[PDB]
Amino acid sequence: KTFFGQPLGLSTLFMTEMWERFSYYGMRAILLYYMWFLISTGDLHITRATAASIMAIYASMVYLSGTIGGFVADRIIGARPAVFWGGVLIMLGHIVLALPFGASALFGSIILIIIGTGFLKPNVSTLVGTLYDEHDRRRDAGFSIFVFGINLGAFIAPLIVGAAQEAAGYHVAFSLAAIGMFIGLLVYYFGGKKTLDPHYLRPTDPLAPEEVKPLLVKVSLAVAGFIAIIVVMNLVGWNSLPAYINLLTIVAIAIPVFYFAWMVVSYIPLFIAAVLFWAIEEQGSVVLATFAAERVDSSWFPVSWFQSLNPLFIMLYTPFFAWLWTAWKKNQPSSPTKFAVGLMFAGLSFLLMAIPGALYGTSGKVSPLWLVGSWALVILGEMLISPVGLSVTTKLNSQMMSMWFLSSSVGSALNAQLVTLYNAKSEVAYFSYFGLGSVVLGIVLVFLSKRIQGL
Ligand SMILES: CCCCCCC/C=C/CCCCCC(=O)OC[C@@H](O)CO
Ligand SMILES: CCCCCCC/C=C\CCCCCC(=O)OC[C@@H](O)CO
Ligand SMILES: CCCCCCC/C=C\CCCCCC(=O)OC[C@@H](O)CO
Ligand SMILES: CCCCCCC/C=C\CCCCCC(=O)OC[C@@H](O)CO
Ligand SMILES: CCCCCCC/C=C\CCCCCC(=O)OC[C@H](O)CO
Ligand SMILES: CCCCCCC/C=C\CCCCCC(=O)OC[C@H](O)CO
Ligand SMILES: CCCCCCC/C=C\CCCCCC(=O)OC[C@H](O)CO
Ligand SMILES: CCCCCCC/C=C\CCCCCC(=O)OC[C@H](O)CO
Ligand SMILES: CCCCCCC/C=C\CCCCCC(=O)OC[C@H](O)CO
Ligand SMILES: CCCCCCC/C=C\CCCCCC(=O)OC[C@H](O)CO
Ligand SMILES: CCCCCCC/C=C\CCCCCC(=O)OC[C@H](O)CO
Ligand SMILES: CCCCCCC/C=C\CCCCCC(=O)OC[C@H](O)CO
Ligand SMILES: CCCCCCC/C=C\CCCCCC(=O)OC[C@H](O)CO
Ligand SMILES: CCCCCCC/C=C\CCCCCC(=O)OC[C@H](O)CO
Ligand SMILES: CCCCCCC/C=C\CCCCCC(=O)OC[C@H](O)CO
Ligand SMILES: CCCCCCC/C=C\CCCCCC(=O)OC[C@H](O)CO
Ligand SMILES: CCCCCCC/C=C\CCCCCC(=O)OC[C@H](O)CO
Ligand SMILES: CCCCCCC/C=C\CCCCCC(=O)OC[C@H](O)CO
Ligand code: NA
Repeated sequence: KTFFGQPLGLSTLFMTEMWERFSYYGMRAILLYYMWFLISTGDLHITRATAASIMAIYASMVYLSGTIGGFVADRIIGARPAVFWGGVLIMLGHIVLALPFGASALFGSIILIIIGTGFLKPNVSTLVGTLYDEHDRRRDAGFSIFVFGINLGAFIAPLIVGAAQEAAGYHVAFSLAAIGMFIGLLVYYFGGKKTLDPHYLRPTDPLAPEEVKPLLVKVSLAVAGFIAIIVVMNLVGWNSLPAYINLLTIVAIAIPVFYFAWMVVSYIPLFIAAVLFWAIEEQGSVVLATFAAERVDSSWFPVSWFQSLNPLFIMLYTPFFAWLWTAWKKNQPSSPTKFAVGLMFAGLSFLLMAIPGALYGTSGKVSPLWLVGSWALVILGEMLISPVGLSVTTKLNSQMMSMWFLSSSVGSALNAQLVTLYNAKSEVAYFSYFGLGSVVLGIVLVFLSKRIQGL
């Protein structure tokens, strides 16, 4: 007996992640509109631009947090408690928004979810690995199934949580996100005790006695430096929310920049390609979400439901490309070539979105099929770059590996700056330029492709 050919324990981790992703993308699909609401009532004193900026830097920090949680599990608390307590923090984050507060609860929610996801996300993925002996051929299949559970959660949550929001309001919808994580904890806790190795209740590489102090010194100096920067910021009068967002942008970009400088050259165009690609892919929940609400005739259905298109297309495309990369025996494109083309599709997905405004004006409303087409194109690009991203990075070590996972944090950090440029007046130029820019850089990478596959 198996779960799709895999060890039964995969079913537990599959459902754990399904419900965690349910809670996350449920929250994400209505959080921008929530902020709009809070602005409209005078409760939240920011612009819509800044609110878009918040969505982006929020994602950036969630990704950054994720590149840290593995270390914390492996060296300090253990992967199994990391997933558990991570999930508890996430749940608390959604409960905070379900409570009868307004703008004042936003920051606490965000911090809880940033920390919680940093604990849970890398570490569930680690427990999936543990189901398999070192040389088990099923490993890639198992991970492919696990990812399907991720995508399934991402897909149903906007539908269910978005509907809930429109029927019963924001607080009830947010409480549904909390309940989703709770279900995931239930299944995780009781299902985990049945199938997971007891070894992973503890760190597998605990800090040695002489490793504790230098770690403490490092963290302490980092916190002190960060705090000192904020202090100087407030002294020189740079203390608005955009300023704080800018500080976080700089931190998220500085981190790979320093890693590069420390250290490879061949990787820079690949990494820049990844960054730009994730930028465009992460704007679906921000700029495309805005377009959905403002420019699409969606009067008969919740506009949050558009956020389901991204994981729908991932799910549709995935078995096809799985087959494709095996069927394509002779002259399959190299990984650098995949990045190039992947970025070109991202670019096409924005170029497409420039058409309706150019043709019809930006004052009216256009068909939902423009967005459907846009997501169709960007996910095509995702199928090209995502499955080879870690591989091409690895084959070109622990720090640079993380830079691949960092690419999406950097992409979102960049978004925190760019999405503030988006509005009805700039819509066509915005989609045109960043669309065109991505295509062109994709063409640059094609030129560089031969040199790179060589190295
Ligand atoms: C096999 C790989 C290709 C699959 C992805 C390609 C899909 C690209 C679609 C772009 C065109 C869709 C936009 C057309 C559109 O907006 O229609 C509006 C019109 O139908 C209603 O007024
Ligand atoms: C309305 C508050 C009363 C609820 C009692 C407190 C429990 C509430 C939330 C716990 C969150 C994690 C639940 C996951 C779980 O299965 O807990 C396992 C627990 O039995 C470990 O011994
Ligand atoms: C050495 C590797 C560092 C990686 C940094 C990641 C980003 C790399 C290049 C920046 C991409 C384009 C930046 C956005 C841009 O062009 O701004 C256009 C301007 O209109 C915005 O005000
Ligand atoms: C397997 C696919 C490989 C072929 C990909 C070739 C790239 C295809 C089309 C590039 C279209 C670029 C046109 C952009 C454009 O018209 O911009 C106009 C806009 O900037 C006006 O301000
Ligand atoms: C503040 C509300 C949340 C309170 C949560 C209930 C706390 C009760 C018991 C703590 C459970 C600790 C479990 C740690 C853990 O690793 O669980 C993993 C499971 O053994 C499966 O791997
Ligand atoms: C290693 C990751 C740890 C970094 C955590 C820092 C991230 C903290 C906040 C993310 C940026 C959110 C700023 C917007 C925000 O908090 O909204 C607050 C309300 O708008 C108050 O007006
Ligand atoms: C070292 C891991 C421990 C993680 C602890 C994270 C703590 C983050 C936030 C704590 C406060 C969150 C709730 C704040 C809140 O409920 O807002 C209501 C008040 O009106 C706030 O102004
Ligand atoms: C251990 C609890 C984990 C389960 C998640 C907790 C969610 C429990 C109950 C949800 C209650 C949410 C109240 C919604 C609410 O406040 O409605 C007020 C609205 O403003 C009125 O339309
Ligand atoms: C925002 C504050 C971040 C929280 C600090 C993170 C941890 C900071 C320093 C590392 C201390 C970790 C505890 C060390 C520990 O318990 O391990 C014991 C050793 O295994 C015994 O040899
Ligand atoms: C945000 C400010 C910087 C944060 C500093 C985090 C400090 C938190 C805990 C430090 C604990 C000091 C290490 C001693 C320790 O915990 O090891 C005990 C071992 O378990 C005994 O073998
Ligand atoms: C390098 C690790 C240092 C720890 C990073 C955690 C940083 C926590 C918050 C960063 C600043 C975000 C503040 C957002 C905010 O609410 O500002 C609003 C102001 O209070 C009013 O304008
Ligand atoms: C030796 C390092 C010292 C500097 C650390 C790097 C971070 C420096 C500045 C953070 C960026 C602050 C941007 C402020 C800003 O955007 O203008 C102010 C607001 O727009 C309006 O209040
Ligand atoms: C299991 C397959 C289910 C696939 C459908 C999932 C629905 C997800 C998002 C719905 C987004 C709304 C699309 C609107 C639409 O396509 O309508 C086309 C008509 O031309 C509208 O005028
Ligand atoms: C078995 C895998 C291969 C199957 C290919 C699946 C492609 C299915 C639908 C793609 C639809 C393409 C949209 C056509 C299109 O964009 O035309 C635009 C028209 O000008 C709109 O008036
Ligand atoms: C294999 C990946 C490539 C798939 C590309 C197929 C799509 C080809 C052309 C789509 C061009 C988009 C413009 C469609 C358009 O404007 O139609 C006009 C509509 O009637 C406007 O209401
Ligand atoms: C293979 C599928 C291709 C789908 C995307 C191809 C679209 C190609 C070019 C679209 C760029 C449209 C730009 C329109 C534009 O910028 O004109 C500005 C007008 O003056 C309106 O402000
Ligand atoms: C198993 C292989 C995966 C095949 C999935 C096919 C999805 C590919 C492209 C979907 C593009 C949807 C846009 C629909 C569209 O533009 O049609 C135009 C309207 O019919 C005009 O009235
Ligand atoms: C040596 C590589 C490091 C270069 C960093 C890569 C990203 C470069 C710039 C980020 C884009 C900054 C544009 C800011 C912008 O357009 O407006 C910002 C908003 O209007 C206010 O926050
Ligand atoms: Na609607």
